[PDB]
Amino acid sequence: DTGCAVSWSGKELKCGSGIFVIDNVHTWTEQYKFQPESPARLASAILNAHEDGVCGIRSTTRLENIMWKQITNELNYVLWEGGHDLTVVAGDVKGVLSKGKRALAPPSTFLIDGPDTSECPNERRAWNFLEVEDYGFGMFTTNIWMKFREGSSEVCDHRLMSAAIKDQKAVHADMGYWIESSKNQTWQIEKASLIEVKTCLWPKTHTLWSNGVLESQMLIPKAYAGPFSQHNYRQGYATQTVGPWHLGKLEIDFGECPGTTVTIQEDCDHRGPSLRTTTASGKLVTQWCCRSCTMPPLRFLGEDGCWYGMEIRPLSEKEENMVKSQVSA
Amino acid sequence: DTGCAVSWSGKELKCGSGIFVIDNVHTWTEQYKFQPESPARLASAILNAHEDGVCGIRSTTRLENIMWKQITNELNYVLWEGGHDLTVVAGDVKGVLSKGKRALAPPSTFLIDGPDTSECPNERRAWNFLEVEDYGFGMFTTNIWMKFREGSSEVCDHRLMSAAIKDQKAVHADMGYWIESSKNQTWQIEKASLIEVKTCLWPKTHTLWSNGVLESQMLIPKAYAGPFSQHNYRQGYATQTVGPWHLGKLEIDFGECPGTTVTIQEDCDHRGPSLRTTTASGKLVTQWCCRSCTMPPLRFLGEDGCWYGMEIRPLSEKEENMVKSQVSA
Amino acid sequence: DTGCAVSWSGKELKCGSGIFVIDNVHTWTEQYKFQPESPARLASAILNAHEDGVCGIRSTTRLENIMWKQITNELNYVLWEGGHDLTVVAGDVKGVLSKGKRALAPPVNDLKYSWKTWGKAKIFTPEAKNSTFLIDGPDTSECPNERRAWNFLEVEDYGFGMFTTNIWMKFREGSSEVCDHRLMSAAIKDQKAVHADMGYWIESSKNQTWQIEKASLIEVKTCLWPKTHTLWSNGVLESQMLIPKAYAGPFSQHNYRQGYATQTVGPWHLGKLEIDFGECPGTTVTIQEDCDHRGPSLRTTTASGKLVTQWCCRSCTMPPLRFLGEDGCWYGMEIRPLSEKEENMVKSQVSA
Amino acid sequence: DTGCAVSWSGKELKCGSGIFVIDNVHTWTEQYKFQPESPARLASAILNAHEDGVCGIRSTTRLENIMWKQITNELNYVLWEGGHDLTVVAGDVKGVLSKGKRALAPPSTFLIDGPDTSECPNERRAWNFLEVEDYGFGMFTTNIWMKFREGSSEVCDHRLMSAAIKDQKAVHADMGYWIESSKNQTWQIEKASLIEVKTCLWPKTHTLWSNGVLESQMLIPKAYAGPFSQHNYRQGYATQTVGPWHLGKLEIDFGECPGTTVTIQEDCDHRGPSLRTTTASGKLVTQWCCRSCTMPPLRFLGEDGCWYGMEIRPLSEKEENMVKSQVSA
Repeated sequence: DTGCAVSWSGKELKCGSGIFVIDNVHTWTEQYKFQPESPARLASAILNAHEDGVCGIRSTTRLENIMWKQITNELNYVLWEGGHDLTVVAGDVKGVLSKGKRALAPPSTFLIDGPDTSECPNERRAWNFLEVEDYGFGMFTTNIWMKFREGSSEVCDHRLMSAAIKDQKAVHADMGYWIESSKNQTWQIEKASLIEVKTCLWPKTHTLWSNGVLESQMLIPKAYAGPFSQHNYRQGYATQTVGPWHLGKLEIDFGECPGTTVTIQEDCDHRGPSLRTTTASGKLVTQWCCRSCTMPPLRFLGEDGCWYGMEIRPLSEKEENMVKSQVSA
Repeated sequence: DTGCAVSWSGKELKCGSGIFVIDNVHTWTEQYKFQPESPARLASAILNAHEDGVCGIRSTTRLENIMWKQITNELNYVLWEGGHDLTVVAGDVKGVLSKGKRALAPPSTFLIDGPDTSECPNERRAWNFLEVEDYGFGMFTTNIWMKFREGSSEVCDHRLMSAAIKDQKAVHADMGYWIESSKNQTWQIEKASLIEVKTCLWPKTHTLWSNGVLESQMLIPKAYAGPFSQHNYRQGYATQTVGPWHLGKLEIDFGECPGTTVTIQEDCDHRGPSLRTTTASGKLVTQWCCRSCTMPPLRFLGEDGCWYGMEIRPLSEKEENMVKSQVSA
Repeated sequence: DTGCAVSWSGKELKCGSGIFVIDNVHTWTEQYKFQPESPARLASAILNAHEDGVCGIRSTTRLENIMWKQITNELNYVLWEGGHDLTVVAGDVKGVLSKGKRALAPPVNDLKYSWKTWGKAKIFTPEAKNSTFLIDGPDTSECPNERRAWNFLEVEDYGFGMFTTNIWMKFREGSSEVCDHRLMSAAIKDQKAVHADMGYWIESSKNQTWQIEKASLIEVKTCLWPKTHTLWSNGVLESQMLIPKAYAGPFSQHNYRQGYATQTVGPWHLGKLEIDFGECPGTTVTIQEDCDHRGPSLRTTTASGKLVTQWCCRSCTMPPLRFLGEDGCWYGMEIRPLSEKEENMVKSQVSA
Repeated sequence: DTGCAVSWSGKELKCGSGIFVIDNVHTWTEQYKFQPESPARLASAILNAHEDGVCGIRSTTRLENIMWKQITNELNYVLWEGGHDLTVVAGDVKGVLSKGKRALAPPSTFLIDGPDTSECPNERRAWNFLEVEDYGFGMFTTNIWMKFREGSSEVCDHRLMSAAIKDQKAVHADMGYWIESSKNQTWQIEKASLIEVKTCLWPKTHTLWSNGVLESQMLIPKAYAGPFSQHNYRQGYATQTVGPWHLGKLEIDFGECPGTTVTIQEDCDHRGPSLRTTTASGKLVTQWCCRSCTMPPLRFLGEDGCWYGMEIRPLSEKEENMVKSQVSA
């Protein structure tokens, strides 16, 4: 990586060569774009899946849904000019990028993404069947060429991932993940910006300090592409398995949501699904408590409000008439 | 940080904010002038440790040898001002930075560094009792402040280390280490640029893919501050315990020494100590073979000549009239 | 700010911190998420303004129209739940963003609404009623611009992003005719200057003199450019500003071109514009002493469909001024036809 | 200028083309390669000026003084090679870069800079006769080409300065000036970094808000290359014509120097020359009083001490036994 960067304290310009790990979620200008391989190959793969009995596909990344939406008309043209009665419908991403149990091999209605339905579940939908072939060119926005995978795997594509550590600051980056960490008497996670919630597994070749990791202590659960590292850990908290993951984009941070107070009281209820501060009628709950936390509290900053972690419980409301996370069990 | 990665061939510019790992080994332009916390505190430390049986100290990094050489005169002046009979001589480090067995807890001739002697063995010498507390400012020189450690540990200081991975390239950087990994159908080490040979342990908080690692497969042994990971690995080889580590400055790369050939055969003996291509007489050995290595063979590039790994043994020349590795087997 | 630039013609990367002014030619965003002060405060202000005789509002920029189109449904829901006979209709922008002569003063004793923020509630389109509160749209007679509010909001905090951008607005303390400065900029370095904005990008350069070079307008505002964000703002004559101050042209001497005066009756009725200096295809412009005086700006192609090729000028300087719109080519206020009168031609709809 | 930049959050990555105003005062550049017209032309112009009656020159900027010091030896050599009895002597600047009343037209001692004496009256020296032609680079070979002016001008050269404003932060930049302004309920100056004190005039083509400006309200006077702007203003202060401008390198900031307090009260003496906090002996005065200023007070942070503005007078000690500004009233 030829080039160099200035420090965060104004002017400490170190210049040389090495490996650069750069934030991608917090950008105004798009920096990466997905490009398919050929309209002819994708149409043949879709027809082969239709013969096999595949209803549709489930996008793995929010940058892949755009790529699938951008070629729907061309796929429809190719399918129509073949004597085949088939229609490809491009949906939109809403909630968790759920995983299917099917894949697409290299060469009615075919529904792509879309809201979860019962006519054809994710049981027979194709998921995680693209691999990065190489990187293209472009002054500011570089494009990425995709290819069909050889087989099937639950591990995310490792050609789009990063991980770095320097002095007392680590990071586990991705195209839609940015998980930070720091050291203050302990190595623990401090913030995590997510523009999506995927499901494939984080590979262990791109993780820092991935030994002795206990699966029940990972703040971002392994089922939601959380790194299998000890930097993915916060003291006093366990895995947030029933958090507000249905929101889609999240902003994990440590602090207090505006207008509320959290106190450590042993006379508190056990862990349960994450609750929103504002009631469904707009009323705010301003008194919360938790058993054995570590201040400051853990909050998720979604689009519809500020949530709390799985261990913090209210003291003002009965929790019967409060909106909770939609993650089932 | 904040900076850009450029590609002069073509047009590319990847800017943003994140973590940037820069090659600090290939600098050849600056020497940091270390400044301890208190000259009176240090003199008290050596004076207190003198009666405890500590004959001297041994450096852990090639940078603190410089500060000891710089401040030995001021230490002697302070000792003279204190009206005490003690003399301190700052020697030079040549070869492996040996490991002591004592420590200077905070409050004849006291030998700092230098060659091993029977009257002052390293088993009565202190080792690894300073740590970096803060960083300085400046381009010509940076003031690195060092303070006494609270406890005693065999792990190297983590405030100077870093590690990164992106796409298909990894690196385990340091102030005197530069290990690079790359993926070609498998992750394996490809080159290393060591300007020193330490003895402390690489921290597991700064390693990538440190799960399921066997000590009998690390190309750079953990006794010489080799990262405890699976990127530090090469197919067909094992731990290079008896390699040419006494040279000090090293250069690990895979290839052929000029005018030599290595062939796959079952007619050679087992692995042994590292050997030079050129003999004590001055001639050059051309016929080499390995039992189960992989081409290109492991090659060490020191000041004296071009060495081989432990698994490459000569086929024509006799091992009894050539120089072996001075490290104990 | 922090960041740095590359010079392809050669090798150099000067990298540091300062103030960086960048255009919007490489940036795109999908969704805006506006957030005015409160659903109950804004609805109360609108109701009071309607009771005072203000029968509508008129947008001051192009983001304001998007905001109103987005929040109209919740405004209607609040007004219906309050049991008041009033419906809000949000229209489009066609041409110049005209200016009204009223304002919404901050209310007292606002309406009753449980939520304190926009969009985080379930609503529905209640009904239509006999009284309307028009927001923008085509100009009519029942709501002239004299009884329409204008320029009564200003942003306070904002955040941009690739997928979602957030902007917070608030009521203005008083009434003013000056555009909001919290999203515009201006810079100069060496022999190049720029007067940027969210919809304006004016470039000036030096070649023996300082004069305007090219301007790209995606909107035609009407508020004044603040003088705190203006370079070389001393000794400027209002009759020499190429982009008149009535259309948010900076009160600068960089906003100037030799041989031309203010273009009052230019083709501003188009909205999107691209001012540049050159010759439109298939036409030739000369300088003569017997040409006609300046008048309404004209188009190269007549209404029938055929173009004219002989144009002349009296006192301008080559290359001629040129307006590039969706309709076609429009010459400057000084270039006049020679081989065909302006009669068989379409002229600027701006009133003269 | 094509490039990409972030904001003061680390977010909102915008890549594109525009105008980039970058801090050049705090650049830590140590190598400069100035290229004047020609050794044959400068010597001829100097000889003609000396024949006309000029006895020396006065540098307009620090870089010009560096250039003259670098090229003085070659100028002397080329002047001697032609058989002319003249020697060029290059000195160093101390304080304000004073201005001369002559110029060099295109084609026994000749002093450059240095102290002030009767050998060369300040009205018999050349000043502001060179202008920039081409620009330099960005790693270590910044090469600026100079060229003779056509006529005599007292305005600073515009090829090297800039100015920018964005939201609520402005800046007036140069190679030796860095003046910052901000909006906190009103537009007023915030801080200024001055590594030199010039005497030419800031051109009004590179000035923001240069209308309705009253000459007596500019914090940095018009005679010291202060911008003719309304951003160059502080509420409660007037022109600092008799400030500590004789220091040279300076740092204008608002606050209280350590160990002193300022209180606004109606009883106080009128304005006057600026004076240091500490007296000649070394006693630090602790009590000061304004008359109509606004807190925090204006202070100049020089290389010898912390000064105050013309409005902050001392009350606990007479000004007779204190060091005052050396600039003539």
